[PDB]
Amino acid sequence: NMKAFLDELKAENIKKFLYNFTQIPHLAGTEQNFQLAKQIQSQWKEFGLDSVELAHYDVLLSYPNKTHPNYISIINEDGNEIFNTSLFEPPPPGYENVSDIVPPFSAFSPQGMPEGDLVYVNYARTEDFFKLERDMKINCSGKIVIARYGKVFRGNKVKNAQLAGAKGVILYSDPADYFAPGVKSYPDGWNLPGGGVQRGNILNLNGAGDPLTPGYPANEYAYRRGIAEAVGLPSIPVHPIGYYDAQKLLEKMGGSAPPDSSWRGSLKVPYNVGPGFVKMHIHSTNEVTRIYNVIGTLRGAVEPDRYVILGGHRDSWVFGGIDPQSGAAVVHEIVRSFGTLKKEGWRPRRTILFASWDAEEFGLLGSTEWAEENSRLLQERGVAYINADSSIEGNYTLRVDCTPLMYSLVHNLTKELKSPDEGFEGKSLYESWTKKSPSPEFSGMPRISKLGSGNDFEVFFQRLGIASGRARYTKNGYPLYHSVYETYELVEKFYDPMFKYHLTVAQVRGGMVFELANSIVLPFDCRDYAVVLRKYADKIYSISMKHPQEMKTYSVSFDSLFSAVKNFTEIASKFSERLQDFDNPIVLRMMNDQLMFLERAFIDPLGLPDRPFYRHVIYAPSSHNKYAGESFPGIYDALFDIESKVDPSKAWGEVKRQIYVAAFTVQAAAETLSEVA
Amino acid sequence: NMKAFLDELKAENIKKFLYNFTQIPHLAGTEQNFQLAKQIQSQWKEFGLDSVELAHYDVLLSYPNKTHPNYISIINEDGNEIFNTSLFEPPPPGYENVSDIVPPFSAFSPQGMPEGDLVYVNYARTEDFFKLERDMKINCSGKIVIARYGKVFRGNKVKNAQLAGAKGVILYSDPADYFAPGVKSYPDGWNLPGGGVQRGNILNLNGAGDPLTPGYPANEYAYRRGIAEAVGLPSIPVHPIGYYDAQKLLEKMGGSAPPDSSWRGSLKVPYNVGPGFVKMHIHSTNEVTRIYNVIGTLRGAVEPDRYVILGGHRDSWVFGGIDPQSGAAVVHEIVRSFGTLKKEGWRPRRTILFASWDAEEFGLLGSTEWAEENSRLLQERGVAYINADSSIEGNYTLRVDCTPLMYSLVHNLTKELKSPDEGFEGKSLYESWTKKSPSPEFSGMPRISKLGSGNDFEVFFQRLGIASGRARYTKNGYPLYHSVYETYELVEKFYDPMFKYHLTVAQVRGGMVFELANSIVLPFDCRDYAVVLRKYADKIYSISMKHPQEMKTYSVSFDSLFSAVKNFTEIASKFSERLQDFDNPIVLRMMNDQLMFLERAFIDPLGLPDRPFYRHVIYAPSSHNKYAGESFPGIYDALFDIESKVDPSKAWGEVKRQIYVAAFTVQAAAETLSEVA
Ligand SMILES: *[C@@H]1O[C@H](CO)[C@@H](O[C@@H]2O[C@H](CO)[C@@H](O[C@@H]3O[C@H](CO)[C@@H](O)[C@H](O)[C@@H]3O)[C@H](O)[C@H]2NC(C)=O)[C@H](O)[C@H]1NC(C)=O
Ligand SMILES: *[C@@H]1O[C@H](CO)[C@@H](O[C@@H]2O[C@H](CO)[C@@H](O[C@@H]3O[C@H](CO)[C@@H](O)[C@H](O)[C@@H]3O)[C@H](O)[C@H]2NC(C)=O)[C@H](O)[C@H]1NC(C)=O
Ligand SMILES: *[C@@H]1O[C@H](CO)[C@@H](O[C@@H]2O[C@H](CO)[C@@H](O)[C@H](O)[C@H]2NC(C)=O)[C@H](O)[C@H]1NC(C)=O
Ligand SMILES: *[C@@H]1O[C@H](CO)[C@@H](O[C@@H]2O[C@H](CO)[C@@H](O)[C@H](O)[C@H]2NC(C)=O)[C@H](O)[C@H]1NC(C)=O
Ligand SMILES: *[C@@H]1O[C@H](CO)[C@@H](O[C@@H]2O[C@H](CO)[C@@H](O)[C@H](O)[C@H]2NC(C)=O)[C@H](O)[C@H]1NC(C)=O
Ligand SMILES: *[C@@H]1O[C@H](CO)[C@@H](O[C@@H]2O[C@H](CO)[C@@H](O)[C@H](O)[C@H]2NC(C)=O)[C@H](O)[C@H]1NC(C)=O
Ligand SMILES: *[C@@H]1O[C@H](CO)[C@@H](O)[C@H](O)[C@H]1NC(C)=O
Ligand SMILES: *[C@@H]1O[C@H](CO)[C@@H](O)[C@H](O)[C@H]1NC(C)=O
Ligand SMILES: *[C@@H]1O[C@H](CO)[C@@H](O)[C@H](O)[C@H]1NC(C)=O
Ligand SMILES: *[C@@H]1O[C@H](CO)[C@@H](O)[C@H](O)[C@H]1NC(C)=O
Ligand SMILES: [Ca+2]
Ligand SMILES: [Ca+2]
Ligand SMILES: [Cl-]
Ligand SMILES: [Cl-]
Ligand SMILES: [Zn+2]
Ligand SMILES: [Zn+2]
Ligand SMILES: [Zn+2]
Ligand SMILES: [Zn+2]
Repeated sequence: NMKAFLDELKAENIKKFLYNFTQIPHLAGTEQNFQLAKQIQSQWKEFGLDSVELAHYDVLLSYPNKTHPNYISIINEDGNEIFNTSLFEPPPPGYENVSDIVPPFSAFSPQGMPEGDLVYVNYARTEDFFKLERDMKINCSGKIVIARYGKVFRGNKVKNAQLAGAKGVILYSDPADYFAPGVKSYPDGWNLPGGGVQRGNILNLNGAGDPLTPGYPANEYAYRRGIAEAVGLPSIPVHPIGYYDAQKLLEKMGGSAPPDSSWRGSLKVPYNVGPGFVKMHIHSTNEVTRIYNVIGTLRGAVEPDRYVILGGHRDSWVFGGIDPQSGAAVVHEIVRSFGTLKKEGWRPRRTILFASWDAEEFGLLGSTEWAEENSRLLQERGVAYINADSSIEGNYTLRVDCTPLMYSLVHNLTKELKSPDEGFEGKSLYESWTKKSPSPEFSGMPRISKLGSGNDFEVFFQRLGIASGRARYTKNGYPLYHSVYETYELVEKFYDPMFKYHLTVAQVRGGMVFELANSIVLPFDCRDYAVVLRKYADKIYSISMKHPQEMKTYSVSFDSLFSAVKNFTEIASKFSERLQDFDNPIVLRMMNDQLMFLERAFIDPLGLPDRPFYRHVIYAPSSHNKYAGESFPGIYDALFDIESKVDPSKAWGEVKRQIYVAAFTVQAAAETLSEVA
Repeated sequence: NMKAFLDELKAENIKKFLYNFTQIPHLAGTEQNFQLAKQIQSQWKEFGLDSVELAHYDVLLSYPNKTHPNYISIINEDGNEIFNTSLFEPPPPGYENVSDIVPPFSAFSPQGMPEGDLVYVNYARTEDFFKLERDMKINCSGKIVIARYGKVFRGNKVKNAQLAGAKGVILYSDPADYFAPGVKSYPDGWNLPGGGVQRGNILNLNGAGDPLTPGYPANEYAYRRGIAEAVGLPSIPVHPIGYYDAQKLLEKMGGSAPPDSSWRGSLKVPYNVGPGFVKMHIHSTNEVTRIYNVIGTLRGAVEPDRYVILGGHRDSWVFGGIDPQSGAAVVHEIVRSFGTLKKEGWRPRRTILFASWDAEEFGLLGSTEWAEENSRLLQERGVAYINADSSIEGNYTLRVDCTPLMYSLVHNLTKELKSPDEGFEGKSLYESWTKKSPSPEFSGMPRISKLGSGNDFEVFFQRLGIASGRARYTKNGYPLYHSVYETYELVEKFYDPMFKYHLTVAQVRGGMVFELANSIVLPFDCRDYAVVLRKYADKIYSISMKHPQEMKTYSVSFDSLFSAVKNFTEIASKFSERLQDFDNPIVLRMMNDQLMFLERAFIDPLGLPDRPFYRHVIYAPSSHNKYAGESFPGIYDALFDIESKVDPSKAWGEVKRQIYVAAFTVQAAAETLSEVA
């Protein structure tokens, strides 16, 4: 039983595994990450899994030239290089003989050497570009931003720079965003030093996976596009720097002043938007490189053709002390603990798949390619996907993002768990979590957020429509994210010395997987979807109601969507009444298939407009505001900035079309829960 | 049991129903076709079905103006109208007071009145246009074809006329194709009179359904495209005529002579290709019009969430004596006969749905819109679709088109059936059928053809991947197709006076539905798919091998596809070994779900290139040669006329890409039949 599974999970094992995974870099495509997969594969066999295989793919990765390094430069009238930005970050104490620490870089930047003049675009948001462009008539055709990391995914920032004429992008981490007041820089606290740099890719893949093989696995015989026709590649060069090097670049800045205090950071500098009072040197290659996923299987006893997936990435930028090895060490113990039960002759009712994804930091490629190869199995047999990236990004409370179908599983599960929090000894995890992080949407309940994008759950949820969730410990990003300073020491000393937060996360993830793989009726409550569908309908109605005149002229009705939502509510009601009153494997299967296929019902096979790989009509990143935008993304995007569009009847036509699509889809989902005949 | 079901089917009932359905026209969108649906709905209730509902949709139909009629004209230098083509066909004996016989027309032709000069393009094929264009340097920018009906679907002919610059299309039925030697015209034989005209739509929908709502059901709140953005509408006017009126138009024809005897018909005329030695008058409107499908349900006893569908259209051009009421009368008796068993307390193991589709003659709209609304139910619960259009187009033997998954069901089923043929009394239907129509592909077995397109099975098979078949009696089209002369009398006197062919077809369709709805293991044999996948791979390899040089230069390998096919063969083998050795409802369900989802595995969610609604990678009409082209249509189309392409490496790149897509898909389908964990 469940208590058995949980009591076998130990914090010391997690510590032991974390240390084991974090002593060298495990960058996607390198021999070191191959050896770590081989090790995971042995260990998962030893732990008891029925099978453990490597699944490999040949995907487009990106690396800096080991002999013509990347850097930015200040240049005078006569073309001399005054300031040079750092080539490496200062390694942390005791890691000076680290072999193969890849230097800071923006994965997938084209090579270039553009000269030109700075322009500070704040966070390089849509909002921020509407500030320069719309109000202050600033124009960047030929100019170079400079932008601070934060708020939005970094690929949107480069996309936004592209759209707006820019010819280079410089990315830096400002202390306002990544320097917690009152705590010391690493190694003496958990803050970002001035020499630290956030790595990361700057792709805009919109769920496509490997840029060369959209739709199909990058296997041994795959036909690859040319780099010219590739999906999501930037056209302008990009490089990240720490705040010491950004000081130098930003201090001599002139032109217009900042519009307000929200456009100024905490460096002792004017934060002058420019233009004028820079030369980039990049040099990174793209190359097809083999990646390795590890897939463990624990065959179910009664329903072996029904899959519950616990999955997380293994690849790191450098040591990945938090991101992802704090997740992977939790997955390792969970596997050990399941295999322990298995060894005592137990099996789960459904099959559990365990995955160690590769090349996640390069655009979710391991998970995506694997899903593309097995989409047929996943879509007819996939019960649920629990992600397992970073277990901690803080030590305050639990963060859960999941489909509404899993709200009660998560509420119930955490009432049976002991809080690890200071001043909540004896109290439950439900208790601490809901005291520390209450629901804004009412009432005496914890906040659970929407699943968005940008981790490995993406392909499962947003393309395939498999019910997904994630859980981790969070703050009230985290400063050392994607720098060399992200180490085991960072976690043992400053984040979780007992490893009690790690263990709590393991119990939430492990217990979710347990409940999903073992409970006789799937632990989904479709009435929860009904409740949020109403909220989301109200929300989107409100955004439209900021244009009352246009709604009258073009006859923009939301009646169909509210009608669909009401029907969903009634049918889901009648359906849960039936789920309680019934005995008989076939009736059981049928009702579970209905529960399982419900999330699937929200997938439109045509996808969203210009994003064929985002097929979920309810959730699914907005094309503009990515995780930051709203649900019913098709309607939200049709409405976004609609007052600016040239042909209003055409633009309002498309709002109506998206109302239709959403209403139809909600009604169709509902009807999967009607009696079957 | 089955013999019970079959013995209850009676020929007299079929006769009785056919007469009942054929006394007035039942054109899509008219009150008469509404009343016929209401009647079917009552009767299906009376017969015993658990439910029978109307499902309606508002779709784009097309009608001639009842007061400004359509016609073609010959015109002199001074603009006078010498020859006028007929306004109606001469009604058959006893039907002179037929109310609301719609006159001959080409459904969905735009209105126009173009003047210009004839050009005879034979059957207006791709092949035939390569004759004029490539060899004889004939050029039609501004000219009017004239073309004979035959060989290809009539919409391809108008598409081909469009592509080639033409400004009108005239369609006529030549006696060479529609006049069987030695038999008299209707009413004294079954031949086409000179006054008879083939109606039909000329859409190129490529599976889209309602031209205004591609992807989504045309329901009460649907957003409709503008006619300008509509899918598959022709741009040039089109009108059909009988051969008496075509004589007049073709006799004064000059310019170049016919290239051979395959370009000349059997009218006493030169068959001069033109140009020169005509004015069209059209006038038809398009309008959104309500259609009504009738859906009957016979709830299954053990697996009510698994659907077997028997479906056929009800709408006719005029009386529909063969097309479709000879099908629908068979469906009616089948339903009666199932409901009879039901009334004696029996139920099928799986649910059976019975459908009377509407607006099929207007581009498969009833079936398609219904499938678009219920795609989610169909794709997870759909076992099989048996079509039920025209039961007879001849009286020689059985024609069966079906997925390879149904070969053995059909072989087995016909060995248990009595042949209705002259000189085969006592012998089985398998016996007559295979003597009369042997397999070319070896050996002592009957020919079974590929399912193509152009009837209501299309959306189920080609878009949704639901295993489908059809069966009918055929000749060694049929002359009166889509004319007013297609009557009950045509069938009772000349085609099937006993109604013994009708009854044989009812037993084949009914017994297929019976076996599929009742057998404990689904009656699919996946090894049959393995066999034809090899044939299809060999075939497509051969077409490519006509370009050996280019295969060397661009490294065009079919290794991946043969490898995929071999794996399919091995896995399907191992899978049938398991299907025989096993006991336990859950294991039964699982193995059936594997069998059921196998056809589904051949669906690519991205569709074929520029045809998003044809998603089956194996079958599925070619973009060029439609039912006439080959399997692996994506590869076939990439290769078609490839020597003419401007950029050979780009064109050969796309052949390779389609090899990849096909190989991947075959491998992925196979793997659904591997052990599940
Ligand atoms: C939510 O569920 C209800 C069913 O409880 C759906 O109501 C349906 O609404 C349409 C009108 O929007 C009705 O259409 C009407 O059909 C009659 C013939 O039946 C026709 O003569 C009228 O002109 C009209 O077109 C439909 O029958 C009605 N069904 C009911 C009330 O039982 C509603 O559409 C559902 N919402 C969505 C978004 O699907
Ligand atoms: C049909 O099934 C067979 C399996 O029986 C598939 O064979 C597989 O073929 C590829 C090469 O095309 C092998 O890849 C190799 O992997 C090794 C590591 O395992 C690597 O070091 C090599 O460089 C190479 O990339 C694969 O392992 C092999 N599996 C076998 C023989 O067991 C074949 O691909 C299937 N056909 C299709 C179209 O899927
Ligand atoms: C992480 O732990 C594993 C195993 O617990 C270590 O791998 C083993 O190392 C010993 C000593 O070299 C060998 O006997 C085995 O060959 C290894 N087993 C494997 C690879 O599965 C591994 O070295 C540890 N890593 C670190 C850096 O401490
Ligand atoms: C979470 O727990 C609640 C309360 O225990 C469960 O809801 C009850 O479920 C039982 C068992 O089927 C019913 O008999 C009760 O009537 C339910 N009570 C309420 C308040 O609804 C709920 O099923 C659990 N959710 C899960 C496991 O998904
Ligand atoms: C086809 O058969 C049906 C019923 O067997 C006939 O419909 C019935 O006609 C009688 C006489 O008008 C009425 O009592 C009923 O109202 C009808 N029932 C219905 C519509 O379900 C129908 O008229 C026949 N059609 C023809 C042309 O013979
Ligand atoms: C069609 O009939 C053949 C021959 O009767 C069936 O094949 C046999 O099926 C039985 C029953 O499971 C097996 O024990 C035999 O070994 C099979 N014989 C052969 C020659 O394969 C076949 O299953 C039937 N096909 C259907 C109903 O789909
Ligand atoms: C920056 O790098 C270049 C290339 O090595 C060099 O010429 C230049 O002087 C450098 N600047 C400094 C301060 O070293
Ligand atoms: C861990 O816990 C203490 C308790 O408040 C807190 O002060 C400290 O900020 C936490 N560490 C991190 C990295 O957030
Ligand atoms: C053809 O129809 C037009 C329109 O009614 C008429 O003017 C013309 O003379 C007709 N030709 C004949 C032969 O009646
Ligand atoms: C029906 O049967 C006879 C037998 O050969 C044949 O001569 C006649 O052509 C058939 N009728 C039709 C319409 O094919
Ligand atoms: Ca791919
Ligand atoms: Ca439609
Ligand atoms: Cl996570
Ligand atoms: Cl048919
Ligand atoms: Zn991560
Ligand atoms: Zn990361
Ligand atoms: Zn028909
Ligand atoms: Zn027809």
